[PDB]
Amino acid sequence: GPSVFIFPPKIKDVLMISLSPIVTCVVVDVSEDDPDVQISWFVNNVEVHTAQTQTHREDYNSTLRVVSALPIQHQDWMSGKEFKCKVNNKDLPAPIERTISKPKGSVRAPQVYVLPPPEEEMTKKQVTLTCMVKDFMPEDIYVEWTNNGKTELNYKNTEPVLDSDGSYFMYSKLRVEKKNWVERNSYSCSVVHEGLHNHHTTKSFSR
Amino acid sequence: GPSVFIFPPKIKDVLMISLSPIVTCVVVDVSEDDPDVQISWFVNNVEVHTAQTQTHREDYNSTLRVVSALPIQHQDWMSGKEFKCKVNNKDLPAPIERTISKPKGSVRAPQVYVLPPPEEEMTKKQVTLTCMVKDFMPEDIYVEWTNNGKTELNYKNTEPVLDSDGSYFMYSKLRVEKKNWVERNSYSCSVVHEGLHNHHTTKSFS
Ligand SMILES: *[C@@H]1O[C@H](CO[C@@H]2O[C@@H](C)[C@@H](O)[C@@H](O)[C@@H]2O)[C@@H](O[C@@H]2O[C@H](CO)[C@@H](O[C@@H]3O[C@H](CO[C@H]4O[C@H](CO)[C@@H](O)[C@H](O)[C@@H]4O[C@@H]4O[C@H](CO)[C@@H](O[C@@H]5O[C@H](CO)[C@H](O)[C@H](O)[C@H]5O)[C@H](O)[C@H]4NC(C)=O)[C@@H](O)[C@H](O[C@H]4O[C@H](CO)[C@@H](O)[C@H](O)[C@@H]4O[C@@H]4O[C@H](CO)[C@@H](O)[C@H](O)[C@H]4NC(C)=O)[C@@H]3O)[C@H](O)[C@H]2NC(C)=O)[C@H](O)[C@H]1NC(C)=O
Ligand SMILES: *[C@@H]1O[C@H](CO[C@@H]2O[C@@H](C)[C@@H](O)[C@@H](O)[C@@H]2O)[C@@H](O[C@@H]2O[C@H](CO)[C@@H](O[C@@H]3O[C@H](CO[C@H]4O[C@H](CO)[C@@H](O)[C@H](O)[C@@H]4O[C@@H]4O[C@H](CO)[C@@H](O[C@@H]5O[C@H](CO)[C@H](O)[C@H](O)[C@H]5O)[C@H](O)[C@H]4NC(C)=O)[C@@H](O)[C@H](O[C@H]4O[C@H](CO)[C@@H](O)[C@H](O)[C@@H]4O[C@@H]4O[C@H](CO)[C@@H](O)[C@H](O)[C@H]4NC(C)=O)[C@@H]3O)[C@H](O)[C@H]2NC(C)=O)[C@H](O)[C@H]1NC(C)=O
Repeated sequence: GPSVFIFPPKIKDVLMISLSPIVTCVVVDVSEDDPDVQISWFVNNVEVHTAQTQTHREDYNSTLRVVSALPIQHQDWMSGKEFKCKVNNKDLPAPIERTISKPKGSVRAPQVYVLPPPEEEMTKKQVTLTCMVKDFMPEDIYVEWTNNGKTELNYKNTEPVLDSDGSYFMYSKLRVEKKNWVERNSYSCSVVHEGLHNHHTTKSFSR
Repeated sequence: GPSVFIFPPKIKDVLMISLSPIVTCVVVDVSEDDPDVQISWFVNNVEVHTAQTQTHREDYNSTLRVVSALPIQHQDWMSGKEFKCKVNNKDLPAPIERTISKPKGSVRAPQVYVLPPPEEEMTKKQVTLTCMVKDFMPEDIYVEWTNNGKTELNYKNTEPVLDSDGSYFMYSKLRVEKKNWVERNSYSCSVVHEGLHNHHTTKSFS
C-alpha cells in the first residue's frame, strides 16, 4: 500500500515572520488505479481544513504521489503544538497517521566568527573566507554569505555536527576573487537561529 | 526469506598498506530454525577462501544475522576489481549474490590548510584550530588532528560537501589550550586520500 512521510517547516520560514511556514504530508506509492486519497489535518487534535493538496504521477515506477501542504502560524510551531496528518484510501487496511512537532530541548545561540584566508592562500588569484558557527542548540539553523546585502553567489555550507558537549557547529565556505577581498569589500556571514535576538545576526570583517 | 547487504572497506584501511581492509557481506533474516548458510566469495570472478564468518542472534525480532568479513588486498580494491558474495541455503530458491567495487570517476588531491583561531578567542584559555580540506575527489577521505604525532582526542569533523566544481570539501575543528598552542605549536592536521602522494599528507602552522 501507500506510505506517508511528514516534514517540518523550513527553519528560516518559521523564524522570519514575513515568510510562510508549511508542514507537509507526502503520500507515496499511490496506485494509478485508485488515486483517491483522503487527508485530514489536526493541530493539537483539533481538525483543520486549510491544507492545499495536489496529486502527481511518478513516472519512475508508475505510481502517484500526493503532496499536502498545511500553512501554519509561526507561533504554533514555536510553542510546540503537534501537527498530524491522517491519510485514508481504499487500498489501506487502516488510516495512516503521522505527527510532527518542534522538539523540546535546550536553546543556545550560536557563536559566529568570520575567518580570513589562510596565509598560504594569499598568493592565489581566488581565496577562501570561512564562517564558523558553533555552540548552538537546537541544530536547526540557516546560514548564508552576503555581499553589499545581496545573497552571495559562491558559498557552500556544511551540515551541523554534534560537538563533544552536546551543542552543534557548522562551517560556511565562500570563494572570492583575491582582488575583491583586498579592495573595499562587504562580505558578511548571516545566521538565522531561534537563540538569537530577532532570530538573526551578521558578522563582517569590517564596517 | 533472507536479505543480503554488502559493505566496502573503510577508506583509511584501503589506502594505508599497514592496515587491513575488509569487504563485509551481512545476511539478515536468517531463520533461527535453519541457521546454516553457505557463503562464497569471488574477486574478479575468482573464488577466494579467506573470509571469516560468524552467526549471531538478533533478539529484537527472533532472527539470526550472519556476518562474513573478507580481508582484501588493497590493490584489488584500488584497481576496480569486483567483489562478490554468494549466499546459499537449502531453502532458498536460488542463491543471493551481491557485488561491490570501487566507484569509477576522477581523482583530485585535496588542498589542506590550517587556520588559526578567530582573533576573538585569543583572550580565552581554550581556542579553536580549523583544518580546511578542499578540492578533492572522490569524497572518501580520512582526516585527523595529531599532537606531537599522537592522534588527538578533542576534534570533530564535518562530513564532505559537494562544492560548485563537483569536488568536495570538509572542515575539522580542534579545541586546544591556548597557552600550549602558542608555546609548543604541536598540532597538525593529517589527511588520508587517494590523490595524495603515499596517500597521506600532514599540515602544520608555520
Ligand atoms: C517509486 O518511486 C518513488 C520515487 O523514488 C525516488 O525518485 C525517483 C525519481 C528515483 O530517483 C528513485 O531512485 C528515488 O528513490 C519512491 O518514493 C520514495 O519512497 C521512499 C520510501 O520508500 C521515500 O523515502 C523516505 O524519504 C524521506 C526523505 O524524503 C525527502 O528527501 C528525499 C531526498 O533525500 C526527497 O527525494 C524526498 O522528496 C523528500 O524531500 C523533502 O520533501 C519535503 C516535502 O515536500 C520538503 O519539505 C518541504 O519543502 C517545501 C519547499 O519545497 C517547504 O519548505 C515545506 O515547508 C517543507 O515541509 C523537503 O524540502 C525535501 N527535502 C529534501 C532534502 O529535498 C526520509 O525521511 C524517509 O526516511 C525515514 O523512513 C524510512 C522508512 O521508509 C526509514 O528507513 C528511515 O530511517 C527514516 O525513518 C524515520 O526516521 C526519523 C528519525 O530520523 C523518525 O522521526 C521516524 O520515526 C522515521 N519514520 C519512518 C516513517 O520510518 C524515507 O527514506 C522517498 O521520500 C520517496 N521519494 C519521493 C521523491 O517521493 C517510491 O518508494 C517508489 N515506489 C516503489 C514501490 O518502488
Ligand atoms: C529484524 O531486526 C533487524 C535489526 O533491526 C535493527 O536493530 C533493531 C535492534 C532495531 O533498532 C531496528 O530498528 C533496526 O533496524 C533488521 O535488520 C535490518 O534490516 C534492514 C533491512 O530491512 C537493514 O537495512 C539496510 O541497512 C543498510 C545499512 O546498514 C548499515 O547501517 C546501519 C545503520 O544505518 C547499521 O545498523 C547496519 O548494521 C549497517 O552497518 C554497517 O555495517 C557494516 C558491516 O558490518 C560496517 O562496515 C564494516 O565495518 C567494519 C568495522 O566495524 C569494517 O570497517 C569493514 O571494512 C566494513 O565493511 C559499517 O561500518 C556499518 N555502518 C554503520 C553506519 O554502522 C542500508 O545500506 C540498506 O539500504 C539499501 O537497501 C534498502 C532495501 O533493504 C533500500 O531501500 C535502500 O535504499 C538501500 O538501497 C541501496 O541503495 C544504494 C544507493 O543508495 C544502491 O547502491 C543499492 O543498489 C541499494 N541496495 C539495495 C539492496 O536495494 C538497508 O536499509 C539493516 O541493516 C538491518 N540492521 C541490522 C543491524 O542488521 C531486520 O530487518 C528485522 N527483520 C524483520 C523481518 O523485521
